[PDB]
Amino acid sequence: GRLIYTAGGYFRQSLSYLEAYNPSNGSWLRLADLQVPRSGLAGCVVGGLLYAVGGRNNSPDGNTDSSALDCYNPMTNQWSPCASMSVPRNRIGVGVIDGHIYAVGGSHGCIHHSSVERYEPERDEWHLVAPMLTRRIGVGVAVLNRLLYAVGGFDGTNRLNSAECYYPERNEWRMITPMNTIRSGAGVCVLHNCIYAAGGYDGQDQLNSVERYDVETETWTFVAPMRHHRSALGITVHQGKIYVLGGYDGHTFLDSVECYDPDSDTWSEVTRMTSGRSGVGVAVTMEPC
Ligand SMILES: O=C(O)c1cnn(-c2ccccc2)c1C1CC1
Repeated sequence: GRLIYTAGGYFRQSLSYLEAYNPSNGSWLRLADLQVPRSGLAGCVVGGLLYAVGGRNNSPDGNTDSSALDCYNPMTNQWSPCASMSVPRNRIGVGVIDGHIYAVGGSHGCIHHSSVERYEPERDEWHLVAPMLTRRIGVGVAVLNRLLYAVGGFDGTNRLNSAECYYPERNEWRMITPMNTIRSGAGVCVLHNCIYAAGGYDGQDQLNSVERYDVETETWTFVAPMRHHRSALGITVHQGKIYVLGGYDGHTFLDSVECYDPDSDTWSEVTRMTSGRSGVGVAVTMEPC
């Protein structure tokens, strides 16, 4: 697409912001608020529509985990409700395969989900699939070669360096090589043939380290670290580069947006969000009207 969309997030309370960043010219646009404030959600794009999935409304009025799926049409600049998931999923991960959205893990109160469900836009309907082998909240999710990966997170008792892979034609989950680092609330994405895991929380510290999984060799290798330690960051890929957005560094809710160039193995700061925040959902699609 053309723009990096950031939805929701958290600073003092859950937020309703939708804003879109244009890497070509450095500009930010403020777009139509989410109907319901939510942090800990995930964003993804199917057929040019942007989707916001799950999360939680942390508010003075109270705290409500979200089963919601909402859809934003850049042409109209309007949000519409879509079918809700079977269960609320705060701190969810999502991935898209063959036009279908997979919702993975997340929490509902003290329940840490291993369950997974799949949305079909053509029918506006969700169906459960096989659960992960591990309960995971704050899980990173990415798709590569039409396989779905769940990376890290928190199972209820321990933060995790473990990861696993879902094979749709077999409806089966299998463990892959674990990361070299425990990461909960990291940013996970795909670039070229590798699954990237940036930042997160290892139980004691927010991380600036980044590592990547080569599906051919099944090994994790560290690359250059981010300039800022971050957990609960947003992440996405745009024209061959990874962008990380916001997060919490142990002291400040970050407005920093960093960009990773894999040919030079360097990060640089490319812009700042209009306000520091963590727990955003991020995806890339066309510019609005
Ligand atoms: O502390 C954890 O283990 C954990 C689990 N999920 N998330 C999270 C993930 C996304 C958004 C907000 C929070 C966290 C904290 C960010 C570290």
